[PDB]
Amino acid sequence: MEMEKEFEQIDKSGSWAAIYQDIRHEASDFPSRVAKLPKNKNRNRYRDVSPFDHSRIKLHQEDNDYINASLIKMEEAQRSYILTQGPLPNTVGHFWEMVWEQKSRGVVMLNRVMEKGSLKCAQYWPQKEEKEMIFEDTNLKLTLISEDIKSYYTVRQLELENLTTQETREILHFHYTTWPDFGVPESPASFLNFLFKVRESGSLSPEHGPVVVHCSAGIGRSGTFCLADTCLLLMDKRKDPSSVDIKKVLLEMRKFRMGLIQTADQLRFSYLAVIEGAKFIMGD
Ligand SMILES: OC1CN(C(c2ccccc2)c2ccccc2)C1
Repeated sequence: MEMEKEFEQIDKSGSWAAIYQDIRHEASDFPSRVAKLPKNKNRNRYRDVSPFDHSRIKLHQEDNDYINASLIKMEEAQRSYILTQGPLPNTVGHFWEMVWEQKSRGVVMLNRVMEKGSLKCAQYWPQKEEKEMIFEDTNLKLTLISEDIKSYYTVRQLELENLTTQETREILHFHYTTWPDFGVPESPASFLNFLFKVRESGSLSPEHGPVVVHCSAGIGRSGTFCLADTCLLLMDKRKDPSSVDIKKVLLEMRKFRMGLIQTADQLRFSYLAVIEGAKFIMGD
């Protein structure tokens, strides 16, 4: 069923809450035993948001391999994403270790450091060229190379250096800065523009490791980003795009991380983003 028609039918009936609860009820439940070990309590931002054991990212160290991060592998779309929480003061070194070990090219950030008067994630990247950051626990150095500030997003060039081998890589930081403190954006235009900028960079492409995507918990805004990307890509892949079922794509992604899309308003916004994905694509 063509999604703009499914969309108008749900809107006219005001049944967003009922669709959303059906998804919550059918979503996968897998064990998260490593996340709940007492040694890992200070590595988790939220007690109710954990990575599944089967899909968790492992740090390449013998001490403690744990980070709150999941590999989302979309087989038909041929895309992979790592979804993670906003780093904590004690996990900033783990975060950059993961970026290094997984060979990621891009980091996508969908939150501000402070929202609603509280801290949503650590200041994990340098704000001035001449004041670099050293992570002594993981032996990495991070330098700001350049910054491009636009109305709805900022793009940064960073240099990550493995101090053990003296190898360096360029990491692109894509920071969406205008998601509102409450609710979802009124138009998906600036979000879609942002997604197209990440794609243009090469960050989502198979010649690199998976993109790292985060918000505060790494399930809501982060879920919307990967759901919209996978949906529009599948429209160019299939002989009939009308066959792309956003609810079925979301349940597939929820096999790899719990809780993706946190509200009925985010579900509606993700439908809207994929639907309004038409404009600045096929037709006009
Ligand atoms: O290269 C441009 C992307 N356009 C496709 C497209 C359509 C919807 C969403 C993503 C992409 C397309 C056009 C006409 C027939 C079937 C698909 C053509």
